[PDB]
Amino acid sequence: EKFLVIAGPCAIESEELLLKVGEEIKRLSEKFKEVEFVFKSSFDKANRSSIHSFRGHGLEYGVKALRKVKEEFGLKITTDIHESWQAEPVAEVADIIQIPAFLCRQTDLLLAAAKTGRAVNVKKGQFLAPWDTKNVVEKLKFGGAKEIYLTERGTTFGYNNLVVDFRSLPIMKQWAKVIYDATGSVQLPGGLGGMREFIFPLIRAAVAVGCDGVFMETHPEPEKALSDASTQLPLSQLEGIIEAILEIREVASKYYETI
Amino acid sequence: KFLVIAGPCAIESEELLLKVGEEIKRLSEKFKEVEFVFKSSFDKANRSSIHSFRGHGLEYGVKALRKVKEEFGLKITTDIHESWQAEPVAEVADIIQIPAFLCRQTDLLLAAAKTGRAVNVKKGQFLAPWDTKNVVEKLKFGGAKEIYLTERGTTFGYNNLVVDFRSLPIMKQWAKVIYDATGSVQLPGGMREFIFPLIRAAVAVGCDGVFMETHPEPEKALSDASTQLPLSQLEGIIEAILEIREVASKYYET
Amino acid sequence: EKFLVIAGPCAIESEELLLKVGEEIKRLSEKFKEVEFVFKSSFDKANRSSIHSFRGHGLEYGVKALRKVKEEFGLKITTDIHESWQAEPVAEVADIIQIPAFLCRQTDLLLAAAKTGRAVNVKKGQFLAPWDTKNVVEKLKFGGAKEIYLTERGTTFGYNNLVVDFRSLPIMKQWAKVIYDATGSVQLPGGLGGMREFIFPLIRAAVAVGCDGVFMETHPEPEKALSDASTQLPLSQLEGIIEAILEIREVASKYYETI
Amino acid sequence: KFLVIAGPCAIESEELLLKVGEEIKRLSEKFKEVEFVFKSSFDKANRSSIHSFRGHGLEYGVKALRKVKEEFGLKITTDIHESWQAEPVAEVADIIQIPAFLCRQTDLLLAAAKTGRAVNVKKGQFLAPWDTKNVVEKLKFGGAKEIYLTERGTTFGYNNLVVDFRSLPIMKQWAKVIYDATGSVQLPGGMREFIFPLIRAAVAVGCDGVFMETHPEPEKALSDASTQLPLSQLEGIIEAILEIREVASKYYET
Repeated sequence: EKFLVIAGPCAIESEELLLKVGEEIKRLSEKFKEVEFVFKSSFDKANRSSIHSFRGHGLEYGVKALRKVKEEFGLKITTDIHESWQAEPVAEVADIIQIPAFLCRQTDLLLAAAKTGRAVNVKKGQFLAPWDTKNVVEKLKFGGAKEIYLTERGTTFGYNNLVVDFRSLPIMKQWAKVIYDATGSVQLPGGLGGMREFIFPLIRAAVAVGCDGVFMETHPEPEKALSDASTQLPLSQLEGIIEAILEIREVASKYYETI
Repeated sequence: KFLVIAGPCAIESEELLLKVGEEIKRLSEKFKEVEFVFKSSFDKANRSSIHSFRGHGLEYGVKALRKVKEEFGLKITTDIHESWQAEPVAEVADIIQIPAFLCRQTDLLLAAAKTGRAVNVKKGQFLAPWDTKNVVEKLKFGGAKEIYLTERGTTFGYNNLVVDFRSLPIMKQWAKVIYDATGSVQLPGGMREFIFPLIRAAVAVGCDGVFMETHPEPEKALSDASTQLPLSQLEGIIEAILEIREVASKYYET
Repeated sequence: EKFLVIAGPCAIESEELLLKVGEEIKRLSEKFKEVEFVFKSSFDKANRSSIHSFRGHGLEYGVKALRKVKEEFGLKITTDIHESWQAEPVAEVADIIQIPAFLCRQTDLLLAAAKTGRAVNVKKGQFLAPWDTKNVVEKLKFGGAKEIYLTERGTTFGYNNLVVDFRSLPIMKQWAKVIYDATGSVQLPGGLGGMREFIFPLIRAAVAVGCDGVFMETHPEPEKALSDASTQLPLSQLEGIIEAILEIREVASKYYETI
Repeated sequence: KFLVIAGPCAIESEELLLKVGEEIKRLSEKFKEVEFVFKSSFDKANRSSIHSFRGHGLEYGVKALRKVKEEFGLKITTDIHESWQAEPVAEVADIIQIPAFLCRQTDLLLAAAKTGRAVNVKKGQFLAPWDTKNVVEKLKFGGAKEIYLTERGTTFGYNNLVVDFRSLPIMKQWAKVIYDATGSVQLPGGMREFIFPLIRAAVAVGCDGVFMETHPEPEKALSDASTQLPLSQLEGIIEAILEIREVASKYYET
């Protein structure tokens, strides 16, 4: 099956930022034809730790910017929703509606996304056990969702630290396609946080174990990003990472267990 | 004064709310030292299963809660799940409760603060004690003056919550702290036998109040049936924690 | 039942240190007649993180120093063993043989302690669940132990941090007398560690929940201690702490659940 | 060269050791690129239950292991539990293994190092990756030149271990790293279905070798019966990790 790569800047800092990242993602989509690329960016960071942190430029501006990326590069789109009313307007441009980690249990939000007819990708809550995502998928199917993804992004391990229990990949694969969030899994919640040095090794682990796609927030200059500055992957490094995981996936694939 | 927030997990009917409210009223008269706040949810918006009980709706719930406040003169608290609900709920709720999974949702917190009511945030199972400082800051920015942080356990491996009591003195630096005695012993995705021992610990350590979901017949509850405290055991636990608090309070750190 | 208070300097830094702490413990034993005091100190710190840290002055010197405390003040004694051969010599002076946390599963060590006829106190391993101490008690009884204690000293919570799950107290009480380690429970393993500011609040929690005794490492000047300098309680504060827990125990006692 | 440490958890008999050793020898001939080390314990000194199988003693175990090395020319490794055992075990053991619970016992580590043999320390379930630096330092101080650190999972809530793969690159800073594929999936006080997926992850991340307890009939094993890999599946897993390593090694960080 075509490998999925969801990538883009964490937040829609500006329409210019999106087009710049979109251009590179488009270039990579032309090279890696065996990969299905989906451009990602949030119109709002609704769960920042501090009230003083950057949130965004609003839904309207965000949807408009994402539409430009889709029209200019012909790339599929994904963004996250935070409250039920946002599903409808967002569904106008988003091919995949993303459900934030902390909201993976909010029934109305999941139902709102499912009835749009769009694909739905749920970030697995840091408090959730792998086997408990079965009911999350059940809610989505109940709501009309036909294309469902579950994204592994770490589990609470002590304070301000997340661990990736790779046993979750084959467990969740029992009821949905699985995506591995390479940048969210190395963040240190309320750290100041994150450790970029572990992004690559863990993504290699993900593809060796076996998943249906990877999720990576990428920015031209992570050091200057307005959100997740400690975990976003430098755009210049995206190509090499993708080539590497495709190579590891190929050699490991014959050993992937059947569900 | 010491705060005691109690009531059935969900508003299964205003009939249930009236039976529990009657008991809460009686204790309210017996323990004048304590401030009682009646609690119940008009919607269980985060059930694991799509087939579980959610409730009878916001309107039916506000009506029922309104009846309790009018029939017993008790303060009220209920939780909201999306920003638009803050305004209508603030009509009856003296304290607006923010669910644990939603403790980081800026708009929900701001919407609760805008109502001018007191706000009680359930500390997420994913949050470290010191990270609640920012939660308080958001509420203050939104105009909230009476802010509470409720300890309800922290993720400890899978399907288990542990109570790190170091959180009580840490959170007290920026807000009044409440201890959720029934939620802290639940096993996500609980053990009633640990409710009393841990609530005794909470008052020995020092808190500003306790939170307890209570039902006449927990086993018959439509939500949190495994952790809700039988209504008949409430008086005994309250008298017990008041006695322990009386003695231990001498040592609560400044 | 008489409340147990096990206290003393973490390590036998010198015979002079022991006698100084012993004098104060003796004074407190005369005041708090309802308490059973047991003087504690290790002749060897066999599990230090660094090879350069203080270990001790040997078993011989240690036993001799402890014997002096017992002869001079008439106080019961306890110290820990690290290998089976140490049980016999140590049993000559120790009323209670302590089993280190990391060694709570070492069958031969537990058996060696049990056959001495002395009481045995096992520090619960940071990796052990409360219900798994049932087999630890079974091993000790199998080995001849008639007086057994289980000591709560925290559980691994993420890296370099320990949490105290107070549910362990009533669980372990099902098969043995329970002791709460007030100083070990606030240490940050490999922290540099520990947080002395939490010693008092947590010990209050312990007695409110209900335990059979408390364990506290105390030193005249913790800041200058050769081991556990970040968690040992200043000797001057011991009296107040004991009075406080006795008061809280009394008021909470009528509510202690029956096993 | 890449290291593969494998053998039955316990020396249930030298008869068992010979059957497994025969298979390990065959793979040794098939995979010349890999260095095989036969492993088995002469004593399970940390069983949860006093009524569980421990073994036939040190002497019987050393004898059995001695037979494997002589009959197959395979290197040997076994674990010690108390300092006095280092010397007698060093007679046959090329690598002395230190149990996870005992990774902080200074005298045991020093005794292992004094023998002049290589030392492999199982990382305690209570240890953070960076704290193994001090473990290595103790061994170096004791005269050890060939030092290995084995990842075998970390305490995650109760009766569960999680493998934090960030540990591999962190520990590689001061020692050769081995991944225990069978111990990492056990549930203290396991799931065989996760052995292969996680070992694939280990080689994709990058390690210096793998550790696997294997038995002809795991279900009939006297120890770790729930995690031991069936002997017949060993060749397939080895070929698989060698292929993955061949491709992924290009990306192992310096």
